[PDB]
Parts: sequence; structure tokens; C-alpha cells
Amino acid sequence: TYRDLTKALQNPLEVRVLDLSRQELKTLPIEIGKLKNLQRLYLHYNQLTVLPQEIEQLKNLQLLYLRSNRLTTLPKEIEQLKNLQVLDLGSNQLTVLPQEIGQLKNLQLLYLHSNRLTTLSKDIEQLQNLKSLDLSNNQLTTLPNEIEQLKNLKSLYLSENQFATFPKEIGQLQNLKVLFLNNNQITILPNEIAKLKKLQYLYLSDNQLITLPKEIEQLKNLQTLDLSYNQLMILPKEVGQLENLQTLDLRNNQLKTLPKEIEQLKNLQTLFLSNNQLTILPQEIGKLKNLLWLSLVYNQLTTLPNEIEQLKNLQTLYLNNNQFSSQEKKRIRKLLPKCQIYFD
Ligand SMILES: [Cl-]
Ligand SMILES: [Cl-]
Ligand SMILES: [Cl-]
Ligand SMILES: [Zn+2]
Ligand SMILES: [Zn+2]
Ligand SMILES: [Zn+2]
Ligand SMILES: [Zn+2]
Repeated sequence: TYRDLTKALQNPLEVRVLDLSRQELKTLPIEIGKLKNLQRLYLHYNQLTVLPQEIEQLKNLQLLYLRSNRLTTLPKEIEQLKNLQVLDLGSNQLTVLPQEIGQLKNLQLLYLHSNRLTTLSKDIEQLQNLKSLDLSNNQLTTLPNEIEQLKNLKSLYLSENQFATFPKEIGQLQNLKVLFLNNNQITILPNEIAKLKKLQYLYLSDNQLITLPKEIEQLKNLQTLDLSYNQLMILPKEVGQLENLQTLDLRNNQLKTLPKEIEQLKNLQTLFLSNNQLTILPQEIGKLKNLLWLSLVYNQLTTLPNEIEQLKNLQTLYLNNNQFSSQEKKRIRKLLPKCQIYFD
């Protein structure tokens, strides 16, 4: 592992890792090609506007980390980095990916969090070894039909983009376990989500969601569902069929009630329900045997069913800013003597 270039260049065939981060580099010197055995190249937190063609000489390069630079595109020579497995272009100014991105056949991770991408390159389909794709904080409104060919992709990040519609192409990504779609403008969650049988974590925080599809019930491997900061008025009964669900974040919505089918969520440990319009909770709330945390701060609750006493594992319960009388607060305290309860 080398941190100084001048020193790396005096003994070129010995360098394996090169870290030129925070060195105020405007350009990557062309003499960089002399490092024939280079495996990982770290050029983060510099002011690089382009990469020179001499990167073609770096045949053994497995990792290229260019986090926080001023890159606008990648050179055609990137196609010669046949052994490249990780390419990090985070916090740059990329408007487009060159067609040569499709030539990096051994790529596993492509990190593009925070750029200026308006479309995703159609040559993404050639990246058959790609397992993680981060396209967060860009200006995407759609996904190319060619992304449907990435059957082995496991993680996809699409938070902070311009998605007014959920891209149906996601439905073909059969091996996805993680999907981030936070901070978008999605109003409808279509049934294409139900095709993701291996999906474990789904993040849809800060969208404009009104309805969840009934096909959500097919998501049997789903452990985290984040629907916070949406427009949900009704939770379909099918949400109760998410057998593996451990965390459900429904804070900051417009829910009036919870379906009685919530009783089927035997693995649920954490439920966030603050800032809703809840006037009543079903007596079936008491069947949530594994529930540890429950927050209902800022709702319209005047009472709780006696069946809350069945929540034997409940450790924390936030009840602030509701419509409980001093008599109700006293009654609720008696129902849950092993639970930490907050009223004010
Ligand atoms: Cl992300
Ligand atoms: Cl973020
Ligand atoms: Cl909450
Ligand atoms: Zn060349
Ligand atoms: Zn990211
Ligand atoms: Zn971000
Ligand atoms: Zn196409």
C-alpha cells in the first residue's frame, strides 16, 4: 500500500495499492501507467475532471475508487480494465456512462451515488457479474429495458431520483434482496414488486404512496418494510401476510385504522405509527407476540383495547400527543406493568 506517487514511480513493479486521496489532484499524471501490477487505485477527494488514456496500462486493476472528484465521463480505455470488479464513481458530475461500461465483464459493484445521470446506459445488460448497483441521488425518471437482463443483481439503490412512476423493469430482477427507492415521487406500488421472492428489505420512505397492491402478500422473505413519510390512508389486509416482517415503519402517513389481519405478523418486533390519524386500534394488536417497540405518538387515540395486556414482550410504548384522559392513562399503565410507557 503506497500513498505517495513520486515514491511509487521509483519502484514501479512493486506497487499493488495506491492511495492518492486528498492530494488536490487536478489531473492523474500519465506516468501512472508504469505501475503494471496495480490492483486497487484510490483517488478519492481530489479535483479530477477526466481520467487519462494511460489507465489502459493497468491490466491487473481490480478496484477503482474515485469518490468525490469532478468527473463528467469515463475514457474509452476503461474497456481494457478486464479484471475490474469494483468501480466507484460516487460524488462526481457524470451526465452519462460511456458504452465501454458494458465491457467491464468482471464488475460486481458499480457505485454511482450522487451524480448527474438522466438515464441509465442500455449497455448495463452486459454486466452479468454485477451484484450491487447504486444509482441514488441522480435525475433518473425511468430504467432501460436492458436492466431486465441483470438476473444476478442482489442490491439496487434508486433513492433521491425523479421517479414519479415505479419502473416495471424491477419486476424482472428475480434475485433482488435489497431495494431502496426512498425520496422519489411514486404514487402507486404496482404488482411487479410481488415478483421479487427473495426481497428482504424494501425502502419506500418519502414518496406519495396512497395504495399498496394486494400482491404484497407474496413477499414472504420481506423482513423490513419502510413506508414512512407517504400518503397512506388505508393499509390493505394483505400486509398481514408478510410472515417474515420484523420491522414495519408506517410513521408520517394518514392511517385511520389498522386491519385485524396485523395479528398474522408473528415476527414483527418494531412498529412505528407516529403521526397518523389513528382513532382506534383493533383488539388483534394484542396478538403481536414478538412486538418489542411500538410508537403511536401524535394520533387521535382515546383508548386502547384490553388485549394490549397480551403484549408480554412489549418493552417500549410511546403514546404522547393523543386524546387520552387521565383515567385512560391510569388504566393503560395497569394493563402493561412490564412496559416502559410514555404519555407526556
Ligand atoms: Cl443508497
Ligand atoms: Cl442519503
Ligand atoms: Cl414512530
Ligand atoms: Zn490506447
Ligand atoms: Zn448509495
Ligand atoms: Zn444520498
Ligand atoms: Zn433499450
